[PDB]
Amino acid sequence: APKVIVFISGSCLFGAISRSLFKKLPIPYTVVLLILGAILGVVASNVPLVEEHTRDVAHMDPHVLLQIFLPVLIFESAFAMDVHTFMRSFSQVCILALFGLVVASVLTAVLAMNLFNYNWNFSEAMMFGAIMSATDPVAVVALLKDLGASKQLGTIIEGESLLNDGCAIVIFNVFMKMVFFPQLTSTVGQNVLYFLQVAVAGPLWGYAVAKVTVFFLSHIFNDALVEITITLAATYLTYYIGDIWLEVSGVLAVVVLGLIVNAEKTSISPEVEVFLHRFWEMLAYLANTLIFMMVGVVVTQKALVAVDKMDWFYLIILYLAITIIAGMVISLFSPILSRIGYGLTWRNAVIMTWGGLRGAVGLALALVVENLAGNDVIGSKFLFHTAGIVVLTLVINATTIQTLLRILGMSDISIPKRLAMAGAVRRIHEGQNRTLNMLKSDRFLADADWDIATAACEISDPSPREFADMMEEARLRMLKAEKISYWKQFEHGMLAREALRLLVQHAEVAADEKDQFILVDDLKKSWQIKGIYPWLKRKLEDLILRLTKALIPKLILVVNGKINNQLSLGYDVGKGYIIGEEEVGKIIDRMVDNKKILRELKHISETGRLQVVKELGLLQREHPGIAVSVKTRQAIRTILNHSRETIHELQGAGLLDEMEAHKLELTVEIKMKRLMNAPSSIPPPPPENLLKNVSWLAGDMKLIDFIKARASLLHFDYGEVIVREGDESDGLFLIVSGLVKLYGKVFEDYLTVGNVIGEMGVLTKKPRNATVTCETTVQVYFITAEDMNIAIDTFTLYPSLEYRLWRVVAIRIATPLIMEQMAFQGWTQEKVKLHLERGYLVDLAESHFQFNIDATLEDVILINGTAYNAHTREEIRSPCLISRTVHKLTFQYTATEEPRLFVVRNA
Amino acid sequence: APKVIVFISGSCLFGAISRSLFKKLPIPYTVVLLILGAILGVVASNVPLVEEHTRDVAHMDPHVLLQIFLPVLIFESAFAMDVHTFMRSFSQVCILALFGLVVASVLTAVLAMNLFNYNWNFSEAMMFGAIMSATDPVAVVALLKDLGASKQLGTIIEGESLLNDGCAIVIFNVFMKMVFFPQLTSTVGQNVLYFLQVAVAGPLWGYAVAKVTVFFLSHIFNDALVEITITLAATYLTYYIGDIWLEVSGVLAVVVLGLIVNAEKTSISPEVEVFLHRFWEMLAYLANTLIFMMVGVVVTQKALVAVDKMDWFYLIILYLAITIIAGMVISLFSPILSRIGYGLTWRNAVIMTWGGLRGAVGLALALVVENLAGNDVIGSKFLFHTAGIVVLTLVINATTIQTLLRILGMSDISIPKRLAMAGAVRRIHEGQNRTLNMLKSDRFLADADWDIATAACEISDPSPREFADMMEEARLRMLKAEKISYWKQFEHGMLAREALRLLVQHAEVAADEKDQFILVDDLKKSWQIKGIYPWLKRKLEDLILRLTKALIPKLILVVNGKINNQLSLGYDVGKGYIIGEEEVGKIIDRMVDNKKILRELKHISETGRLQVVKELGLLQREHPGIAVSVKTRQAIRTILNHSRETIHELQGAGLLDEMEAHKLELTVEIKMKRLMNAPSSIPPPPPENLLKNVSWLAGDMKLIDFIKARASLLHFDYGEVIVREGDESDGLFLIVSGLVKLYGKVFEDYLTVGNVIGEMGVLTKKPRNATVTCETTVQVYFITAEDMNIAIDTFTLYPSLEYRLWRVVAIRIATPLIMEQMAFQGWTQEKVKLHLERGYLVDLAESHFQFNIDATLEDVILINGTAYNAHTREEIRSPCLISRTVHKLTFQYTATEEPRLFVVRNA
Repeated sequence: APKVIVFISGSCLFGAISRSLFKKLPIPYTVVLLILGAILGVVASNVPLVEEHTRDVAHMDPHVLLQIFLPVLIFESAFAMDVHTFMRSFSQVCILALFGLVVASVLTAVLAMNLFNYNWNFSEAMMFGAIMSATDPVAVVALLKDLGASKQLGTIIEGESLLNDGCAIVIFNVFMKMVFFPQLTSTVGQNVLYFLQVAVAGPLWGYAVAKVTVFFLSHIFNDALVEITITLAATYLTYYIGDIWLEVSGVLAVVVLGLIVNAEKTSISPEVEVFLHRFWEMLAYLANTLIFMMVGVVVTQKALVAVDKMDWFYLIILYLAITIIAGMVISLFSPILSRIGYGLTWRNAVIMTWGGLRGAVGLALALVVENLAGNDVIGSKFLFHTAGIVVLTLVINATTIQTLLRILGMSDISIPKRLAMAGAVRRIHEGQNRTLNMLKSDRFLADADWDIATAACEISDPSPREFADMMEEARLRMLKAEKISYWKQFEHGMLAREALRLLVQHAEVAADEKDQFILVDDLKKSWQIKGIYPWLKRKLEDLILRLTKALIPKLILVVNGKINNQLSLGYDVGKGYIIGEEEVGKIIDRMVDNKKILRELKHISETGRLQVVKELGLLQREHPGIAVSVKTRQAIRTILNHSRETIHELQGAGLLDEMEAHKLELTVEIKMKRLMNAPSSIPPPPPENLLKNVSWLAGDMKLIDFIKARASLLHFDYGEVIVREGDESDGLFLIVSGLVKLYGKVFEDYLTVGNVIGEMGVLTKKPRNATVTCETTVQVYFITAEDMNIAIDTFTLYPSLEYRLWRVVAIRIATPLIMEQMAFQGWTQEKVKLHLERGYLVDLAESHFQFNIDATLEDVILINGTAYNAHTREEIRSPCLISRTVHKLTFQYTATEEPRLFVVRNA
Repeated sequence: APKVIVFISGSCLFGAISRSLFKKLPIPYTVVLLILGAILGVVASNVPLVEEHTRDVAHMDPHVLLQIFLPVLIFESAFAMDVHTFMRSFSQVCILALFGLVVASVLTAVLAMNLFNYNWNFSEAMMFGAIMSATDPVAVVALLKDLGASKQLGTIIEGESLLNDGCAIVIFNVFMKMVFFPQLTSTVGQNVLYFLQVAVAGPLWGYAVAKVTVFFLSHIFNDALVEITITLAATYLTYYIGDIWLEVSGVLAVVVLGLIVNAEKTSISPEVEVFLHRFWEMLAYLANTLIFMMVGVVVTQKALVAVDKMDWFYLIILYLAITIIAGMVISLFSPILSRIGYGLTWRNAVIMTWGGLRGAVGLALALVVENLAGNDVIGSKFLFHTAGIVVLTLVINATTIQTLLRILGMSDISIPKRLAMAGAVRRIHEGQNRTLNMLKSDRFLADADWDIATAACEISDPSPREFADMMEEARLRMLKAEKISYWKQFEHGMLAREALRLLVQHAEVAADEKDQFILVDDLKKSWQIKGIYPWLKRKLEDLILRLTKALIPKLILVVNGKINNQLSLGYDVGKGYIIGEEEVGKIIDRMVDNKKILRELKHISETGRLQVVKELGLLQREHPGIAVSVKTRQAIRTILNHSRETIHELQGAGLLDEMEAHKLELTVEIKMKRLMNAPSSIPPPPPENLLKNVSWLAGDMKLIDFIKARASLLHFDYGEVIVREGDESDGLFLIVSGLVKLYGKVFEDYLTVGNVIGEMGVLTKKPRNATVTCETTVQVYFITAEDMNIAIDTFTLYPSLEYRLWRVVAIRIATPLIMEQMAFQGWTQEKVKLHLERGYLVDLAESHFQFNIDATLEDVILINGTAYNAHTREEIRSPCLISRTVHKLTFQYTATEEPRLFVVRNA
């Protein structure tokens, strides 16, 4: 009877002990596992009882490693990394990893044939070279996360290592079949059919199974067990069919399935995702520790008997050669990746050629060769060299990668993240100190030992020359302010993960730029990359065997989704840059003191803002329906994010527990899941629908009837001028289609479909502010001024039309004042807009044209009329913010400027 | 070659389909699984290919069910329930479940022997009864959670079902060995040794393994993989040794191990706990669905061939009989456990005798008997009757339990939980509406389709007669106010889960009481329980083979922990009642309008408060060191809870992401884990340690030296009077040991160690306010008033001694004023104290004896002196809260009452 319980339980215990002991040291814990296996091998060789309890797991069948261990390791490597970043980098990852592995394998094989004194064939040498080009990603990314360096390097290394592992597995299988089973014959047609099966139909089978699984899982809400069991059964069935089809080369199907499933954010709830990740992590951890123990035992028992000093010399030579050829291939193929438009730096390449740590895939393949060789010495040589190379890499490269990162300067921390962390932990410490001072004076806790409490309230704490000086300080100021603004926008819930990554990466790239602060052309490449052949295919299918007829409309949906996935990123990037520039425009005046410097800074910032807003406007013009769809998605996403923030704030006030927190977060996540299933092609609304969607027109059917019965459609062509400066306010416009340029006294702005021009001209009855000119063929809605006066005099409800118009223009006027006057550390544009939305407009007629100032209200803004105060005879003219010290506001009644105040109350 | 892939994959798919389809219906989804298995059995009987793909899993070895399925089901039943409540109910759960199951098994066996026409022995009948007396907890607790009834009933049902399952497994094993393997002989000594092995040494082995595992896991921080793998390997090794020892009756060891491990909140991380729970949930789910499929197949193929109408008649009779005998045994044994003190009600007794749903344990045992019987008809009869009873229970009892719950009136919701949910969802809706109004006027999102957004912002929405009328309304007001106050105290983070449960359960019990609102003795039974054997054992060991000498000090630690586990609950319960009573007393005055009624209510509430505070003080006097330890634990726990609340509030302001949220929450949880490992016996600190721990003395070593150089230690016996009303303030006291009663003009309070008497009489130099009398022999620290004046004149730093004394007495004075004036819905006592900690005493000598009023400061309290205002000639006398409308504060300089103001600002 085989005995396996003691070995596996002892391996679990040894893995735990070695994991805990060597966490602080930079050397990985797996070399300790190999050492323990070696000691156990000596003991089992010299003691028969330990041999009886060791040999059943130490020398297993090679099909255990080929059919159980290796698929688990490779699938966990695929399943434990980000998928969207891999998709964004695959165009270079594929070519780099595949051709680098091919050249490295061929060079190592040639070195084995011509330098090693063993009379090895070409197939044995190619098996040898495929074994020793198979890196380990998890150790490298653990080191990178521990050192806190850039994550783009981490995901690039992860993708390169996964492709290396897959190609090495395929090449090893192909040459093992030739070396150990020579009865099988090969022809050119059979070889090309085998390549077509392995490289094309395998991943296609995995893709199909993953798609069917995700389609089935979408129909299931709030069921973790069903999702977990269905995902695991689909994984097993994919592996099983691919296995009985392609032997060891059928791992690409489950690799593709893992990549597809890991990218799911709607059909699979986050708790299911974290359970599946921990499940596969534990399985791969067990396989790793078992493999290292048995390779230690077998190396000690068999390999070290038949080695000489020449084998050690060959080991050192091979260790030098693999690093040299890796550096050679990366240096040779770096210019080719540079010419394609997505290159890599020099420091990143230096880290890349050094972080090639070998792992358990090569050790498993060497164990397979050792089992299959039998009494031949080739298996012993394979195991000796593979174990030596693994030990040398884990001993040298793992310790020197942190040294190289420190020397090369990639270990620095980003300033906004450090500032946010420091502010959070200092706020935590101040709150804890306040709690301590509260507790020390308690009537009941007046007898405790306060030394323990004071020790336990501690956090882990995670001339033209001067002109050039101020201009470089201003450049640094814009860089850091843009960085913190983009971070705040992401934290509020505006920017997406990909959009935030692109924005901060471009900011880091452009920090060293001196000609321009932020180039609009890179952002243009970010959003103006549509028009790709999917769009032409969609047009062709629109202008265009019964199953083919049924399948034709089903590609329209998928190509619409493909266009949407890029339009959303482009819109997010452009909107984030616009909001960041608008936020930095306010704080840059207070801190920059040189008049000419701030003049040219404002000039370049303004012109960049006009270019990005114009480009976004024409981009919306080009693709209407997908634009409407992504705008709706963004609106509902922001609504859900603010609901989540409301839940968190209610938790922070001590009014709701984690049970109800999960209960309401589940409803929010369900709403998000049903949102992501919405159609991605909403047709553009008719102009009457947009007229019914005006902010100060909704809620009153008779108002919309009155407006639509007496409004006019006006069409304008290129270059037309609708209104000019100083003209009498003829009426209120509404841009319902096209782009329009509003410029004059000397500001500029570009307005699009859905905006209203002339609210202030109709309400306050002053002439036009600036000249409005044409850009495209614009259709607008026209309502005359006398029309609007009649409409104002008609409706007199509690939310009257005049009140709504004045509230809209009041928030519009008061947002810059509130933002500029209280631009503290943490006052963003959206926070100011929401705070003003919490306010209301005060009618002073009911208060006998007088107003008091309390302490509960936060802001009081004078927007129309002139404010007076008998106390010290204060006089304030609109538009201005009322000072905190004025306590009485008296107003006069005059027909030219009615007194209108906008106040904000607190909770 | 056996074929098992199609059957298991189809069972997974069928379980998913039946789970999703029958979620809304109250009938469980497992009857659909049995129906599908029956159809598959018919098809496989009539088609040879389906039989070939079915018979390998449909007819498995009985050792698969005995060694794999049943341990998994029983361990998951043990592992998936709260354990602390199981200890709190075990004293009745053990006797009720064990004796009820024994009587039910014997009655069912007698019914099988005498009524069924099958000539069955006594051992076969007892096997029958043990099979039919094994219930199922998961279905009934799912129904109870869906209907939202009380959770104590669910806990009782879970424990009763787990004991039923364990002892039914034991009885079935014992009688199966006699029925099917009669070569084994039995004697009295062998039987009693077998009982000693099964019932005593098995659970002891499980307890020992669980304790060693928890001790090993305590030494590992921030390692999920090591904890998960070590816990799972310990579970397997416990099961394996208990299995090879006691066959099927060795499941009690893993049941005990699961119960112990489920209690771990420090050594095992919450993420590890949720992973392990989901893991065992999935394993038990697979076992359940597989069992139901094979029981359907085998019932159709074999059982339904040898069944007549008499068998159906016997099935109905047995279904009536099992329910009748369950009701009979619960009604007979209800008075016995009612006389012990902890009884059960009538409605709960009616409900719990109906929720005896049979499940997969009895089905697995019937399948085992079917496999072992062979060609005999006894196995077919067992399977037929067990399947029929399972079907009848799942069809009748599961549908009628919700009807009985609705009729009996326990489906109601608690008022504070409903109010909290309603407030939270309405705040969410208001925030979403504000976000919608913000988005509809955006310059960029002015083209989206707003119907989708407006539809998607929706929440799931989860005469003496009149005198008696007002008194009953006042009783309802106290009940609701106490309930909401206890809930708020729990949510903030002082009340423990057990303490909150006890408090709300006693409130619900006492809601119908008319003699008293809350009985003090019912809580004395909650804190005064430690007059038991552990205290005397600790005393004996204190006043008291080398391993025995080393083990003697190690029982002191465990008995100290056992005392602490009850002292903490008592302190939490008493403190929660005290705080809730204070809050309701501060809030009941504005609500009640009858003067005599509120006078009597205040009198009775005050008397209750004095009794509970006196009892708590004497309890602290009884056990000093454990009391100091629990007070320190409570202080650090409150500090950590407020740090967690700070993290949540920072997230709710949109300044921190989930990654950094988990990063800092991990540090907080690590600090909590290292706090829970602290010693549970801190010796009482010396009196000088208390003298150096005063709130207005810390931070200045010279101050403590000056005080200690001229302080006096005063001893008093029972009945002594230290100060009386109207006496000149001789000095400042400090109670350093004992209890003291401060009563007079007509309030009354009880003070203990660590409190200071006479701060106001020294600071303001007015005579004493109330007479201070003695309760126990008190040691106090006395400092003369002249020495205090000298110390005041000596130290003149920025945080001067006079400033600290005035700040302490200022917060003490101003807490009731703020907590009474503006006690809205959501302002608790700790909230007022924490808000007041942010304030400061403002200095008017620097400000030329005049003070302005800002619009950002929240509270301004006049505490010393008289406040004046030339505007409208306002005059306010201390102590009073400054009205919101007063804008100017001017003060005069007079030696009798120096003007001291306490102001509060915001962030």
